[PDB]
Amino acid sequence: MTEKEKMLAEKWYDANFDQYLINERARAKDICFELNHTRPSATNKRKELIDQLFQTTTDNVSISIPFDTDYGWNVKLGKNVYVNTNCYFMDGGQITIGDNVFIGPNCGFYTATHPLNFHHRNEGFEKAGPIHIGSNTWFGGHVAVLPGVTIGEGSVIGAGSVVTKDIPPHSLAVGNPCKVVRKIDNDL
Amino acid sequence: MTEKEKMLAEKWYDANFDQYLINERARAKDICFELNHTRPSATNKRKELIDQLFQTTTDNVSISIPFDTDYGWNVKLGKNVYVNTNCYFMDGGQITIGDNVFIGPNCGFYTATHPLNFHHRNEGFEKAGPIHIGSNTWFGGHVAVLPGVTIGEGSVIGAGSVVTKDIPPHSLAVGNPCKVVRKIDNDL
Amino acid sequence: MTEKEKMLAEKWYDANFDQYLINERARAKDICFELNHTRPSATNKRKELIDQLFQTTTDNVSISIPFDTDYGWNVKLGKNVYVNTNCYFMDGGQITIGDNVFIGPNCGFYTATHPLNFHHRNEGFEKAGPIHIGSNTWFGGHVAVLPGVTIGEGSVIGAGSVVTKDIPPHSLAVGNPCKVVRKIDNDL
Ligand SMILES: CC(C)(COP(=O)(O)OP(=O)(O)OC[C@H]1O[C@@H](n2cnc3c(N)ncnc32)[C@H](O)[C@@H]1OP(=O)(O)O)[C@@H](O)C(=O)NCCC(=O)NCCS
Ligand SMILES: CC(C)(COP(=O)(O)OP(=O)(O)OC[C@H]1O[C@@H](n2cnc3c(N)ncnc32)[C@H](O)[C@@H]1OP(=O)(O)O)[C@@H](O)C(=O)NCCC(=O)NCCS
Ligand SMILES: CC(C)(COP(=O)(O)OP(=O)(O)OC[C@H]1O[C@@H](n2cnc3c(N)ncnc32)[C@H](O)[C@@H]1OP(=O)(O)O)[C@@H](O)C(=O)NCCC(=O)NCCS
Repeated sequence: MTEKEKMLAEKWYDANFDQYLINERARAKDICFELNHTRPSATNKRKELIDQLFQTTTDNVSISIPFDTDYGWNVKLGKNVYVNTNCYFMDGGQITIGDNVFIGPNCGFYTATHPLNFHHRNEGFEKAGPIHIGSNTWFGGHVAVLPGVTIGEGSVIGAGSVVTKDIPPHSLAVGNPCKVVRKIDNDL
Repeated sequence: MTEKEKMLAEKWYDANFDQYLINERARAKDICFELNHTRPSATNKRKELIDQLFQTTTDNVSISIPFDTDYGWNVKLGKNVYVNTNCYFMDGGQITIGDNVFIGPNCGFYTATHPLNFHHRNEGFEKAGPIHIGSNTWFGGHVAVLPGVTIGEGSVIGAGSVVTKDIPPHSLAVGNPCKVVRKIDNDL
Repeated sequence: MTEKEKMLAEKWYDANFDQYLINERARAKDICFELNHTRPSATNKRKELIDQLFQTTTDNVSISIPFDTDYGWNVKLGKNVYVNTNCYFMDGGQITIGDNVFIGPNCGFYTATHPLNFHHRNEGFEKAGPIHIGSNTWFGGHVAVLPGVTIGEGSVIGAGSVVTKDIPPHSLAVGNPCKVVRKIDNDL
């Protein structure tokens, strides 16, 4: 397998020294830079950049600057997704975001693990753990979501949370580590 | 009431689809953008932008870039307020900052709540909870202050704190959630 | 002593009103601004700026934008140091970083303490507590490292950690406050 295929199959891959992945990260980063230096009221320019970054035709995806991602094409987005300032979608592992998602400022969605053993880590290896973000969710600011985590549909993550484990749907969860506090009444 | 008046009166308001608030947020964001792209040594330009953003004549308010706010005019500032890099004053609810305030880097002052019910939330409703920051205070970096929180005068908030409840004056408080650790001797 | 010499000797110094330190912070902040506004693929320009900022000839030090530091020359770097987006090396106290160091996004390395007494603090005084970062270390994103803290070689700091005390070598440590969870097998 290529190191890309490895990455996408949840296997250890050489994130650092693989030329194809290096170049793909460089593509995303230069688009992020342009976007981060595009005036917020330049609506069409920003939409075009966002669509180029994510390699998709977004439907009411609003990204406040600055924004960062590793690949861009490995973030799959629903409609009506509001991302406030200073978020980072580190998407070596796929980041799936549903519809009607409110993301607070300074949130990081982190799919990259490195080996704990420094000898393996220094050789460039990573393993990507996909993140799935349910539809109809809200994240407060300053949240980190760690590799492999799924947040169920209808759930609310409190500001400052570090989400180390999956959160069931219809749940209010807060803290470091993030723990479910109570169920949310999502009735019509 | 207009949605603005609702916002300012602590009532549920349509933050997302109200044109007047949309345009007011767009005003602030374009000023922030200009300020964030103004060389740090361009003293006068930065002061003029800051005064335009906050709609006031500031006295020794120093804002390190980047900075963000939603309205700008809903942040009321004392003199001698030092705001380090990457702070966000999300001021739908008023944010009152006293004199001689030191704000560390990456601090978020968050006044916005959304409904927990995703049906109400997806309709664009928010409720703003004012933040009051006492005079003679110090915030470490990476702090988040949540809606409705008052930090008393003379108090110190430790780096990484998530401040969910009011902090009494003359207090050292740290943690997630932030809790008072001890009293501070602020004697002359 | 000059206030610089005081700063570097772990004594209370006037950080705010000393002209020489003010001008040194202005040098670093204008280099950061240029760097933060240099296209990520402008490899040689970014290296020249990084070497100017740190006043050294770096060996495979890669800094993702944006980046911030107070002095630049008070950060001493090994080789193979990877710094992801939105870090702040607040280096009034020396920040020593070893070889083969992976630093996650939105990490703050904070050497500045202010007096707790608001009277002394408002007079501009600080005391700098050096940070030492071991070789062969990995920091997840959203980590704050507080003044005086040493992280031993071969150690891993989990995302969201607030590191208030020294962490021994060969350790996995996480949390707010950060606590050692287990030893890491770093064997060849
Ligand atoms: C969780 C949240 C939604 C508030 O929920 P809440 O249940 O009304 O808050 P409560 O008063 O019930 O707090 C319940 C307990 O949980 C704690 N708590 C609430 N939010 C917390 C958080 N984010 N982190 C840690 N603890 C938290 C409170 O300290 C409280 O402690 P107690 O056991 O002494 O009562 C809060 O994070 C919030 O407002 N988040 C969004 C803020 C924000 O980021 N806005 C910007 C994005 S729009
Ligand atoms: C709170 C602070 C001032 C340290 O204060 P301190 O007087 O050293 O407090 P202590 O170390 O006596 O605190 C006692 C306990 O609180 C804990 N603690 C201290 N700061 C903490 C924080 N920020 N978060 C969580 N726990 C903290 C310590 O781990 C200590 O644990 P113990 O039970 O093992 O003793 C620290 O947050 C700080 O320096 N903040 C500013 C650093 C910074 O952000 N600088 C950049 C902006 S200038
Ligand atoms: C700790 C970390 C490094 C991985 O370690 P890990 O082996 O999953 O941790 P463990 O499972 O041994 O730890 C056991 C406990 O620690 C908790 N934990 C793990 N990471 C944590 C974190 N960052 N903060 C708080 N708690 C954490 C778990 O909830 C678990 O609880 P339990 O034992 O009660 O179930 C995690 O932060 C991580 O994935 N870090 C990198 C993520 C990142 O930032 N990537 C971007 C930069 S590449």
